[PDB]
Amino acid sequence: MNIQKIQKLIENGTTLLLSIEDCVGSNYDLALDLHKRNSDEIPEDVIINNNAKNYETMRELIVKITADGEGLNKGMATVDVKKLSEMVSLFEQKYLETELARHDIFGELISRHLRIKPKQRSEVEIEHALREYLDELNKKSCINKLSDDEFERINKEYVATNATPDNYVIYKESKNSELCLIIYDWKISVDARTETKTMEKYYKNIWKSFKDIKVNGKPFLEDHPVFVSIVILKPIAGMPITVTSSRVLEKFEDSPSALHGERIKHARNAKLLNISHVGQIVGTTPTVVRNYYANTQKIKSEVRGILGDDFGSKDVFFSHWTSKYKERNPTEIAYSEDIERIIDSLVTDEITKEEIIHFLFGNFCFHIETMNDQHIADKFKGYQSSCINLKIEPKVDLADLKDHLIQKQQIWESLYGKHLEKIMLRIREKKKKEKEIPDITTAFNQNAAEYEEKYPNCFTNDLSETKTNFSMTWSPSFEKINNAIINKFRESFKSSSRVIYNSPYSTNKARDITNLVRLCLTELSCDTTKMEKQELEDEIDINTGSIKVERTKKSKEWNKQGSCLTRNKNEFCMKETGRENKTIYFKGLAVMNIGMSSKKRILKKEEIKERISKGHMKKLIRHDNEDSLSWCERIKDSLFVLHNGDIREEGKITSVYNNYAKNPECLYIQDSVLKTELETCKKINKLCNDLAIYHYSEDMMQFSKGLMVADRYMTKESFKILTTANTSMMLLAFKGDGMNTGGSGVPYIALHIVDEDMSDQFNICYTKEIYSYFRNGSNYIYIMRPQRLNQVRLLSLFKTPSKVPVCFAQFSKKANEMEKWLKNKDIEKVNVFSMTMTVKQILINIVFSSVMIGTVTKLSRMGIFDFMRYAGFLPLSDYSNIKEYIRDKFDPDITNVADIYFVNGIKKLLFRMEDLDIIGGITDLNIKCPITGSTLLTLEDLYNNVYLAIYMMPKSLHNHVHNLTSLLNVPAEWELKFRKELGFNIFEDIYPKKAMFDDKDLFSINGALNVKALSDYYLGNIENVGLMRSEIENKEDFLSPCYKISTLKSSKKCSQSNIISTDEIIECLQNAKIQDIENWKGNNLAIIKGLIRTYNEEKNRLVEFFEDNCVNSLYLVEKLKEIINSGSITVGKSVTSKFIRNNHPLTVETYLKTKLYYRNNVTVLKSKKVSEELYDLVKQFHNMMEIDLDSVMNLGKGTEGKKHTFLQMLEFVMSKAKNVTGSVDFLVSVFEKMQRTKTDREIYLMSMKVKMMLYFIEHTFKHVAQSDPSEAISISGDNKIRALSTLSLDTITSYNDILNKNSKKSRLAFLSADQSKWSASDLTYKYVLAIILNPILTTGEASLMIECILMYVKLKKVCIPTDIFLNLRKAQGTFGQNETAIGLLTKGLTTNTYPVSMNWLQGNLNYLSSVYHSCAMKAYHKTLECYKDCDFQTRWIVHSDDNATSLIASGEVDKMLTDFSSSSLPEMLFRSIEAHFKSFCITLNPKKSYASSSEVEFISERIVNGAIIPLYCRHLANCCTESSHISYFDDLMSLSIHVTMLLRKGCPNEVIPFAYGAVQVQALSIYSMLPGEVNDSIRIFKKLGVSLKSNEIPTNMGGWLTSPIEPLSILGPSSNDQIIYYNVIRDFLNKKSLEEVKDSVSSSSYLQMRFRELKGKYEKGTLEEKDKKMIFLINLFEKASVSEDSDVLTIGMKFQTMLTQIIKLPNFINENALNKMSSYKDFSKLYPNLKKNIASSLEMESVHDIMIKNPETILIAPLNDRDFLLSQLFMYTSPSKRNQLSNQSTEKLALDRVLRSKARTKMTYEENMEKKILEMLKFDLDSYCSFKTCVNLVIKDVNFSMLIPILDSAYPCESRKRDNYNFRWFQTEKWIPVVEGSPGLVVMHAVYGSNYIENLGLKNIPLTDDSINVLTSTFGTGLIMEDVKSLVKGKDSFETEAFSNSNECQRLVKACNYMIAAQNRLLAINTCFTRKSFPFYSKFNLGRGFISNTLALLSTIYSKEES
RNA sequence: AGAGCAAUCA
RNA sequence: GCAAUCAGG
RNA sequence: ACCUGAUUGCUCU
Repeated sequence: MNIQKIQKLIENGTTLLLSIEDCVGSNYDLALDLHKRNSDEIPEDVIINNNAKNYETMRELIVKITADGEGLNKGMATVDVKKLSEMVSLFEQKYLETELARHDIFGELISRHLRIKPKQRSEVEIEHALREYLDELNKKSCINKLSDDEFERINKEYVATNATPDNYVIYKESKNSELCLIIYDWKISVDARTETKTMEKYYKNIWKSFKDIKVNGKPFLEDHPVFVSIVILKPIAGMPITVTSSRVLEKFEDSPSALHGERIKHARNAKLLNISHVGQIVGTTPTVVRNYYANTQKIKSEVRGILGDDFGSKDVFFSHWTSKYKERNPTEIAYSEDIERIIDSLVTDEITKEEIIHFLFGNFCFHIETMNDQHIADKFKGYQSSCINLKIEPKVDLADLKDHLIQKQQIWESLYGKHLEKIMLRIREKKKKEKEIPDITTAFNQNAAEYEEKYPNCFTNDLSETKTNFSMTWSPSFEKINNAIINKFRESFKSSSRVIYNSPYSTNKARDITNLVRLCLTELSCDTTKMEKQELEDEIDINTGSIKVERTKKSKEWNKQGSCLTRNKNEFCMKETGRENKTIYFKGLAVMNIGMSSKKRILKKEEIKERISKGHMKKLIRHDNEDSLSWCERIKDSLFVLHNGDIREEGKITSVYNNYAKNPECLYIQDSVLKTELETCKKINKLCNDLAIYHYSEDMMQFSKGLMVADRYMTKESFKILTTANTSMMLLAFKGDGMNTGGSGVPYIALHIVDEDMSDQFNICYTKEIYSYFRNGSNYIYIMRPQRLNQVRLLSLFKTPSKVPVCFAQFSKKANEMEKWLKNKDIEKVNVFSMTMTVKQILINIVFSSVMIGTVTKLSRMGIFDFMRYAGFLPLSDYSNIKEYIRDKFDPDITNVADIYFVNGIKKLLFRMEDLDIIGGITDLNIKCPITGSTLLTLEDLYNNVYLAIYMMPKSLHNHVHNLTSLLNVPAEWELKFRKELGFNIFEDIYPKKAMFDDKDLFSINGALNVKALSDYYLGNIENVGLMRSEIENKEDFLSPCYKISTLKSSKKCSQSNIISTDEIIECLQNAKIQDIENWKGNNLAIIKGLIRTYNEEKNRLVEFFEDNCVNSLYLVEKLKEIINSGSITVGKSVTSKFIRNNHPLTVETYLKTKLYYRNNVTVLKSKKVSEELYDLVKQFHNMMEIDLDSVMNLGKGTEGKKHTFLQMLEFVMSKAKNVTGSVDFLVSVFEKMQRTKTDREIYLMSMKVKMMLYFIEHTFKHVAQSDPSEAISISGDNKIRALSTLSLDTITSYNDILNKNSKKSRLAFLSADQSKWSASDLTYKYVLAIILNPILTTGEASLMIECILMYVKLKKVCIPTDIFLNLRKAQGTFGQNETAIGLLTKGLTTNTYPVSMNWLQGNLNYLSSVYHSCAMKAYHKTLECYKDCDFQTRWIVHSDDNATSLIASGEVDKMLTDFSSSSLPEMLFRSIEAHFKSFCITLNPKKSYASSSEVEFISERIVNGAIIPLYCRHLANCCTESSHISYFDDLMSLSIHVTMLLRKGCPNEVIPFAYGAVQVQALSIYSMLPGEVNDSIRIFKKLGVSLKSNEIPTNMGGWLTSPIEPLSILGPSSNDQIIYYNVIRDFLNKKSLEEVKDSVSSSSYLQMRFRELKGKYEKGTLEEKDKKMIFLINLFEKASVSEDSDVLTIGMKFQTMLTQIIKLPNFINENALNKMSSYKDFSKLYPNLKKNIASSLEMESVHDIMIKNPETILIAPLNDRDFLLSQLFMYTSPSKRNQLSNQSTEKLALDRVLRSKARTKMTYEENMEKKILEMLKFDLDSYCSFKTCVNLVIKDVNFSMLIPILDSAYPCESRKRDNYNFRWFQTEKWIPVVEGSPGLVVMHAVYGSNYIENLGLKNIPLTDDSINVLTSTFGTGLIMEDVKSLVKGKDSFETEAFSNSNECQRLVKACNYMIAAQNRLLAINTCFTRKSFPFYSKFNLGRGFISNTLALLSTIYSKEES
């Protein structure tokens, strides 16, 4: 309903009553006129009487509404609005009855004068028309007479359609003529769009009904005529009437029936009507009928004006509009005139300007059959005014437009031959320009020569000049058995100077380092005799997260033991040592380069410029260095000898990996079916144990963890001594750089006690990094180089125990000879001394690969492994990159050796492939790249190894300044290339259309081809335009409030522009008081320092700044002089990005504003939050410029309160953006994406206005993508990718096998394509050209769409970030005085922003670009099918930047390859796609795109002949590298999702226990320390004596991943909790299986009996240990709600789990980001500074009173604006609500968490866990409701209760189940019993991507909701008084939550929801009126406790079948 | 010495 | 790595 | 002003 409509019907009552009285008079005059000539009864009499009674009905209705609405306009509250709405409804259905009656009156009037008069009928339908025509054909004798046998199968094959005609007639010309029928319709309208719509609807459903129906092998319509005749009279002037009649025969667009002239000409020569106007009609008075018809339209204007169009002929779907810019049109009413130059660019000689305009602005008549009404009127008015604005005479009517455009598509169709000869010409031109490289070695040499030209003298033969070999990390094996290692090293270093300084391969720094270590070991370090113990570190809880060891001087006592001053039992400083010792120590620090002498820094910075600039300091090696190859082979052999020297047998990593792989049969339920493969996994585990893979990576973790924690509050004159769990490893971790800045890091010295047995091999191993070594006793002491790691690199070293052992497992499975030797030999006989040379060499290479992949830390490995990502394109047909990719995109950045092994392995594979289900390796005999590994079993193994070594790498290893400068060099170069190519100037604006976008090469489209292709694509894709618009505005939340959209609500970054105003700078300088130099703090001091620094740098800029922004500039200049001459200020020199780091942001903003004034305005973007900025925009819309507490609460009560729409917010954005503000809205910030690559990609922060506009841009094409079957960006998760590529390859292979039966010739090809620069090289004005062709839109939001893209492209400029901008300005000021493309787009780096023009911002346009890529391939299809010689069929799969295009050819194949200048069909496919895309401004990359005959690579996971190469290695890498870092249970949950996906995508026999181990090590090592140390959970449970055994501890309680692999494959990552809960229910309720358990539970008063038995056992004291498990886990389930941190109101949360997170550590929340957040500013403003960090008690009391008064803002997602913006204010109330904001992300949070785990978080982690478990061991009363809902949740799971019996009773093998054994057991017994117990399939082998079958979130989401309601009620009542157990009769909500928390509130409301099923419709009024607490916190959740669902598991496609 | 190759962190 | 003070050059 | 030594504080403005 609409109150605006209810008011608009009131004031029109006078004219409505006059029109109704005139209607009554005209109807009575018509009745008298008919009755005086026909005294008998007529068919018009009944409808005339119905018209009369409905007319007096609406007369009484409008009288009553006019009487009632007198008080509504004065605002009286006693107006019956619902009664007025009901009367409006009665008015409207009475008017609908009169409209139908008037149509029937027209039909009965015209039906007398027909040449074929139809019989009078009331209800008519095409169905009965067709049945009666068929039986009349069967009965009557005619030429086209049907037979009796032919009668039945027409109706059998017939498909019914739903439409409502007006009449139908069957007519005979003569006795021996043909029987035919004519469909009659009677519609009345002024413009012929009704005629066109009705006639095309009738044509289309008759054609769809009779398309497949054939008579005697002929079409049905050829012999049997069906006629459609539609008659319209125009109700203006002299009442002209016309008939449009046509015969349906074929498709309408290919029929002669398309033209209106042929309709009226076919109406002629048969004389259907004898009538030109109704005054000719016999028996009717002309003036009476004309007055009555105009009289009806003079209420048809009014009723349709007020009530809109609620006609509903076929439910119409009520296409709404977008009103404010609705009246405007894309040309001459937008901000700039651009469509005219678009048209002038589009016009050619063959196709003219007026034709281009007509087609472009009127291609809606082609989709005219299924639009709603008045959309036609809006779009045609827009077309008419667009033609008027473009100075072309518009076509007057839709009929003439249709005849025009039919002739125009006839001339349009002869363009694809021109495009075909164009692409043939371009193919033959590109054939003669490419250069054939002779050999792969010469391609490598050419790439090396080009790299040497780019970087001079980089390659060197001096192998000693390279970087470090075995990373910055060494863990040698050791032989002896915390401080003991340290005194061992002290007794080692007390010996004399027999040290031997080492040459790098074949030295004052070495002497200096050896002296420093011998000083720090002899005269500095002492032992652990002191008993003060370690100091525990707390937080500060002001900025919660900053852990402090406190400045209270009890921590900084520094101690003593003689002369050492140790803290924390390992750190010691120097303060009272000798002066010679201090000089030696400082020379050690100078060689270490910790602490820069500024003299040396300035001297080096001047010297490098003087040395280099008169003629990049990279030192390189070549790819063909056989000396390096021999050195690396020695490196390998020495590493294998070194790794076997460990004798340790117990450890920490050894414990978890031995638990998960020593006996992995406990991960199954059928252990006895596979024996040798479990033995193979045990053999791999034993090889890792004996080779100390687990032990070595344990020292890797201890290394990294102690090295991170080794940066603390110490100064430069101290050092920590670090020890791992090794018996002889030690680091000297000195004073660092960061821990919070991401700088260089912590320098250290490594020392080792490798003995004489491994001394020489160790010297071959670490020769590049050994500085000195000397002999002590029977041992050798080795000292390594000074070494640094960044914090991300230390995290990379911390992920080593998840990285290295799974590398060994997967690589040793994929090594053929190693795997078959492991099957040959036995587990008790596998040893290091028992291989042959080949298998031993395989083991050396595989340990090298495991170590060298788990310890990547340099970008060279990124480079070679990206090269190997695109080095697998060789073995399939036309690759075109076996030489070209190596020549162009291979990066030779080999900065050391140990990557020359990878280069040699790939070069050996390259040379073997050059020497010449798909199995590669038995006949190719190729070589694996990382693990050499000959006799390759399957190409799947090679891609799994290579892609795992790619994806298992860390993310952000890039240096920030270099990465950002390269990532800003990319778009500046790619825009300057266009600007210098098409000849525009830097200073001048875009000049958008220069008409050089007409089929040229670099930046151009074809134009006319594009518009024809887009019209064809919309014709072939957009069906049911009205329904598509309806689901667009429904599903994409367009009419929903803007915060309801996840893309606009989710906490991302937007980077709005935010600078301080120059006026504020002026008065901040003016009110400065020089007498208050010591009183300035914060903002004024910041502005003063910025002005001082800018005066120190550039005086004239401030001179002109104050001249142009102030009148008395001399006062400001002399004030600047007085404030520099004061001497109380702290000036600064050039301190680069640290000047950004250690200062207020206000200083650098005023410094940049006063530095960058060149007659312009400069702005700096600050990265704000998306939700906070949307809150700001809601404030700006609703006119709260400043927040008022009463103004928000005074308006917005309930769902009837004030709201907004996304469209209204969008037009408010354009209203605020069209003003002249310098256009700071379209400013994009470039940031570094963490792309796991050497060549980095980038992420973008576009402003919130741009995000809203671009969300509209993108998501109005989301449903266009959804209706496209050949497109894969509208994907249902990641499953639709593989599924729809599977449909492509399966359908194409079936098509080829069909075409190979009885044909002359047929051929097949495929292309996997990656476009070169999908964003930078693409034209964007094709989007402007293509939005106008949308039939979904109308002019009024389409003009908004064009103006969006136009402003977004013309006024777009990217902005340099401030730190790298000032680095570039530093380079300008002191080194360069010249610059690259950034310094040419910018006027010599005097602006912080540079313009990019049509590089559309990558990743933000994902649906539009993919939709238009699919349109381009449809253009390719209709271009290539214009080949008259041959016939081609294609099926394409499209992603943003990615493509998979297939092709099938038949005909004169060899001749067509001769015309296409290709050796084969894949070659012609590659070249034709390249030329065709190059005509679409789509640059196909010739390197990373290969055309095959059997392989498809769409985005990944190549499928061959319909068999997907599984590629589980991406999940295997995601299981070890990426974790969430939020909690331990959260990390285990997130990694178990990837474990389940890994199992579902297929994994071999030996790698999944290692994957279980890897996710366990990642979660435990990060959060809750893995056993053998403190903060363990198994140790804490054993200490507290809980009855649970070690392998069923719940994961939220700190337990391990204990789920079996079958439920972890079928159920999901909650299967561990469900399995342990099912086990304890089966244990307590003493039964045997799940069916018996649920049968015992299904009878009531049984759980009551067991709970009373448990109560009696607890009373007596006879608590047996089975029941102790029961009390503990139901207390865990029942008190998992509150726990710690339940203040989060997370609805729609992840992890599909049962329990909660229990304990979550507080994230670091600085005050700087809080005070930067504007919503926190508004919070601190509306509630003052007493709540910013006794009156604060009353402040929070008021905030909780208005919590409890409106808890809808905090319970569920916001409804109105009184539920959202004040929710954003309330989001900072109390701690653990502020702990959900962090700009920390993944990389720097793990160091915070490992620092938090062993700290006081005041208690600590183990104290909190101990007190929590001690509280859960109690029997808090009335837990029966919790026990009942827990047992109900376990029992009700249908998928679990179907999986468990068929897993317990699964037959093992045979009978077409498990006839194979090669890794198909986790195919068959994982899914085939489950996927035949759940809806059936015919599959045996496949790959699996499942649904959301286990949607177990129906309990944990109300667990979170009941937690937040319980805890906000707890804050409220604990604030309102202390000692709350039962209240003192407060208000009703307080009494109800008292009832709630007197018992277990969560479990009582779960029981309450278990009986009741009320479920009110959530109107925010009635739900509050029924009852407050229990239904408002149960049924507001949009659901209740209900059942789960099971599906068919979605088996995508069949893998290769073995039987 | 180390991280990187935009002349940058120490 | 920074911040300021106190000295020396 | 610019560099070394002695003090305490920041260890994510």
